[PDB]
Amino acid sequence: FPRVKNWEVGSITYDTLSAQAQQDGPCTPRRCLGSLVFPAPEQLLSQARDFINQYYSSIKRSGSQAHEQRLQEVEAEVAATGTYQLRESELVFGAKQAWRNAPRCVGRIQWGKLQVFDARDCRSAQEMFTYICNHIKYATNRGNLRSAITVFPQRCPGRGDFRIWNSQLVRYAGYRQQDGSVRGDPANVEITELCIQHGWTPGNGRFDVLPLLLQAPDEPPELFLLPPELVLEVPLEHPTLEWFAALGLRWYALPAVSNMLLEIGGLEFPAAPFSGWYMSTEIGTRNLCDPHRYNILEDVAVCMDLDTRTTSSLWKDKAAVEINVAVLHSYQLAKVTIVDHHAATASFMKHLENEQKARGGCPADWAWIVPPISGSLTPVFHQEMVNYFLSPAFRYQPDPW
Amino acid sequence: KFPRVKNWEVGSITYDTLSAQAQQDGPCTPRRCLGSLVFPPEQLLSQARDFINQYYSSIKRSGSQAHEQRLQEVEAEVAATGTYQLRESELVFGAKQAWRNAPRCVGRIQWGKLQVFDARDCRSAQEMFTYICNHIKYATNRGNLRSAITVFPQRCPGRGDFRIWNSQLVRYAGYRQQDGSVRGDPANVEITELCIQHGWTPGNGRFDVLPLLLQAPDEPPELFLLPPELVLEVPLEHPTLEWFAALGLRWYALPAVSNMLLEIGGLEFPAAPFSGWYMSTEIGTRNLCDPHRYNILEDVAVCMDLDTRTTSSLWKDKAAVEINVAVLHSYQLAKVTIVDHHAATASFMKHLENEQKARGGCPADWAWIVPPISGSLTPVFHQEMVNYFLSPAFRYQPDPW
Ligand code: HEM
Ligand code: HEM
Ligand SMILES: Cc1cc(N)nc(CCCN2CCC(F)(F)CC2)c1
Ligand SMILES: Cc1cc(N)nc(CCCN2CCC(F)(F)CC2)c1
Ligand SMILES: C[C@H](O)[C@H](O)[C@H]1CNc2nc(N)[nH]c(=O)c2N1
Ligand SMILES: C[C@H](O)[C@H](O)[C@H]1CNc2nc(N)[nH]c(=O)c2N1
Ligand SMILES: [Cl-]
Ligand SMILES: [Cl-]
Ligand SMILES: [Gd]
Ligand SMILES: [Gd]
Ligand SMILES: [Gd]
Ligand SMILES: [Zn+2]
Repeated sequence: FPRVKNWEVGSITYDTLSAQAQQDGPCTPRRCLGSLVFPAPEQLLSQARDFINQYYSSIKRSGSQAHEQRLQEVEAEVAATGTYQLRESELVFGAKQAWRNAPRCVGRIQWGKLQVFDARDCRSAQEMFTYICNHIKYATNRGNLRSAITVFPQRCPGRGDFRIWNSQLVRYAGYRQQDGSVRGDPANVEITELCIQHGWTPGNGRFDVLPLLLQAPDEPPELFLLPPELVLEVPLEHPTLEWFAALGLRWYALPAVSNMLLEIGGLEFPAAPFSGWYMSTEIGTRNLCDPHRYNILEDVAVCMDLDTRTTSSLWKDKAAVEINVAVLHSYQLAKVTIVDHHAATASFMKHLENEQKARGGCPADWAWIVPPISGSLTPVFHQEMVNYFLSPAFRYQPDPW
Repeated sequence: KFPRVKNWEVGSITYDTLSAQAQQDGPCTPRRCLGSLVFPPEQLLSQARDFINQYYSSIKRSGSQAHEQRLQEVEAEVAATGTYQLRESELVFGAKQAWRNAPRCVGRIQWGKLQVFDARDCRSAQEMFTYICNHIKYATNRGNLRSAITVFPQRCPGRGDFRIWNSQLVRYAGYRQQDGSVRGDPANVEITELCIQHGWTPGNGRFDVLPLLLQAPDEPPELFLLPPELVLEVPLEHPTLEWFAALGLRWYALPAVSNMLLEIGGLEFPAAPFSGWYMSTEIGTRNLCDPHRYNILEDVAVCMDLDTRTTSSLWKDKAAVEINVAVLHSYQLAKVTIVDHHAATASFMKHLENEQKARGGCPADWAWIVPPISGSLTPVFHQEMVNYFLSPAFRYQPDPW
């Protein structure tokens, strides 16, 4: 069992949970690939058997009558149909475990507080849209954000998948330009071209909210415009730099990942969007300052009168700190939930302590947990971590096009 | 079987073919990644053949007379004596290769410019001290720092080893109190207690340079006071915060690592101190701001009148940036070589590109190359990396007690 040290306090623990890691990751004793972003009834049964045992452990009925009955039931359903169906409470527990098991999420202190919307009876792309609008409405909640997931029908033999082609429910268009550049968010060029190709009349702003491309089984995707009043946004201003409002910057309130696959007990839900609330560095450091995103860093530094001709002036660091200040201030002013990287990493440390007690460890991807500014100023920098895959899980999947 | 490696800022793809050589298998398995953990008889001929083969390929002289001749002599020496001695140029070439192979070193663009002092004919702690003293004054060079390594005698069976008991040649004292807490550097409270225990009269200050504990084989160590005119230090002041000088902070000029074991061609040199120059985050972010180091962060924030009452004022980030500015400014005004983390990481990206052509890859430890502040503002953050062990190498080793 791996020995794990916290270097700020000196404390030492052993990750016994890691020995139960089912699926394999990309590293070998030859080489570590930790920094890479993207590294049969019999196997369905054993996956399902393990999830069911997990579920009956959580409700304190391990080995009970109801426990054996459900195993027997699942094997009989897989025999007669090649698949099986989750009970509603198994689905709720499975969605919470998937979040709990997500190594790259620093927000997991919250994992038990998750609203699960059961959309498995969903019948079309049009009904899919209504479920999604209600998800956004519930989760936004006028700025007091609530964590939620909506679960659409599972992958099953004989029919195609429900898919949300958008990587998030709320995304800004990215328009390739006259002179080869991008207007808007360069991360979203591909889906933007798909929306236009599928009938959308583009705008030409930098913060144009994209429509949804929704795929019902064995159907082309269908375009759905989001109602403007369902998309809460936050104009960005700085508490002391008044010229900052003149940049015209904005971000949206709700982070809602919609392109990941939810796997529970061998069943696969390729459409199961989920949302929480932002950590300020995602917006201020990554989305605004990444050279391949909005890339505003030098424009802000010039405005601040910083000496941008030498790196040793630390102009990049100084400009990025004020951009993050502006994000926090703007979301607090608008009364939209947001967490700063110090509060979030501090709460993640409590999660590791709760999880060491509860499960004997906790899967964590160090490079993703440590924030992209001020890393060693946060307690997670000084914490060794063990990264591995547990199921139930959120998995990546290829884009449907 | 050749890891695909992407850079996310540009979109470029490379393949690390060099990874196919990895010797000392690392800590990761397909089941769990341990990339974030700090510290995770005639086999000698195998590593000797391989190193000699390395040497001759690097001089474009493989498979030609001088190559075969050197192969037989190492055979004859190990057959007769059970070990072998390295030719001068081989020792020079191996020291540079060990630097070049260090996955945690961001400064390897400099790997080809290294001064090797051959101290293999040494005997006793008095000879070490004059060797170490020659290194220090050469490397310091009145602040125009020059990378250097001094190679003390190799290890042989039956007889003890040369060891420098200090982790660095310049370290500051750490003294406990009437209450456990430490005045000075808490990273060195152990070796401070050993220095006091071995006859040294401790100071009171927060920046007292410790004496050296040098150990010749099979003999107890001996304390050595370092010549004060040879320990070049830099008082810390800020360009515009006139009170920063009053905090009385200093750091020394020469980062000289004296606890790592140099290993070339199966031979092991437990005393081989190497040095270069500091990246400024090492001093200003880790040494001065780490909670378990000098921990000065809040004291600077109080002086800057920052609001330490809520983490979302980003007061830690602001004070950290200004501490780093003061380090760069102070070293520049003292005319002592230093490199900021933007300049350093940009040169490392160049080093990666050089090494892709020269060797088809580069072992790099992402969590150690990315700087501890402003990580995603530097290019290395957006570069996927592959970590693995090549030989020759610098390796960690147990404390000599
Ligand atoms: C409640 C507030 C939450 C916070 C503050 C938070 C925080 C974060 C952050 C900072 C990341 C890294 C994202 C990136 O750099 O792209 C992340 C990733 C992730 N989060 Fe959370 N999260 C929250 C809610 C949730 C919820 C409700 C779920 C699922 C039910 C979830 C599941 C995940 C997953 C699967 C990832 C991995 C994304 C990827 O690998 O690309 N999170 N989270
Ligand atoms: C000349 C300029 C140099 C710069 C800017 C530089 C920079 C760095 C930095 C920032 C680290 C991280 C260490 C830490 O965070 O504690 C490091 C590690 C390391 N460097 Fe370099 N270094 C330089 C010279 C050298 C030289 C001359 C050697 C050997 C001949 C070397 C070998 C190593 C090794 C073995 C490590 C790993 C240290 C450890 O694991 O604690 N470096 N370097
Ligand atoms: C729920 C949630 C909360 C939060 N605060 N932040 C996020 C950002 C996730 C971004 N992540 C990028 C890669 C991907 F697209 F593949 C999957 C999503 C999500
Ligand atoms: C050569 C060099 C250059 C540089 N710029 N910085 C360093 C810092 C290395 C610090 N490292 C700490 C852990 C250890 F003690 F084990 C070994 C030394 C070294
Ligand atoms: C290549 C590198 O792994 C990549 O840039 C990662 C690093 N860590 C990250 N961490 C988070 N939270 N989000 C990210 O997108 C990334 N990107
Ligand atoms: C636990 C974690 O691996 C540890 O704090 C590491 C992270 N990255 C680092 N990177 C460098 N350069 N130096 C360090 O000491 C560390 N510490
Ligand atoms: Cl985002
Ligand atoms: Cl140091
Ligand atoms: Gd102002
Ligand atoms: Gd402008
Ligand atoms: Gd004052
Ligand atoms: Zn690994």
